[PDB]
Amino acid sequence: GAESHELQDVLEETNIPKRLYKALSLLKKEFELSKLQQRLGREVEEKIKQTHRKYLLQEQLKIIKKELGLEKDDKDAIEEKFRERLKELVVPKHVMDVVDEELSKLGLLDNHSSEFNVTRNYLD
Amino acid sequence: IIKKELGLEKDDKDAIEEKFRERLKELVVPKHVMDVVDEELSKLGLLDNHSSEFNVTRNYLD
Repeated sequence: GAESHELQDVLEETNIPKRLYKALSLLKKEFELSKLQQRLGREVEEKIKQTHRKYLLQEQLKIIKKELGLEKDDKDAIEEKFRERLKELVVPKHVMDVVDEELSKLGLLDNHSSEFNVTRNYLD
Repeated sequence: IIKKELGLEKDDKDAIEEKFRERLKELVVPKHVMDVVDEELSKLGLLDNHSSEFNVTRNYLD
């Protein structure tokens, strides 16, 4: 891929050895350039894989933490809390199914949603 | 195994939980507010700092 100047220089050479060696050297320079060109992108590949792998080790220890560190708390635990809170009470049946429906909603409702907070407040 | 894995990435923590705990330590704090703050702090820790409910929860704590 040498510039036309290099090709002209090769042509000017009359001796066969001179032109052959010049052509070989030009070929290896053009290979150097092109391999730099492609190496930039392949190095991007390597960087993104490296960061993903580091995040994957972080993720392994973070899953173990989720089991232990976060304890998987609040996974519909308020439902059981209120179940026990209502356990001692001799509660009617219509309000029993109302509480069951509210619990199903709350499990379906996302914790962040203000509707979820209002549902928890009403159930309280 | 857990503690060595964490040691691989040991350094972390912003320490707001314990900050409010020590803030209330001096005061003779009623049990009602203590349990309410415990529930609020459990909701906070189980929620990411980004979530707006996290900010509202922290404001309630303050």
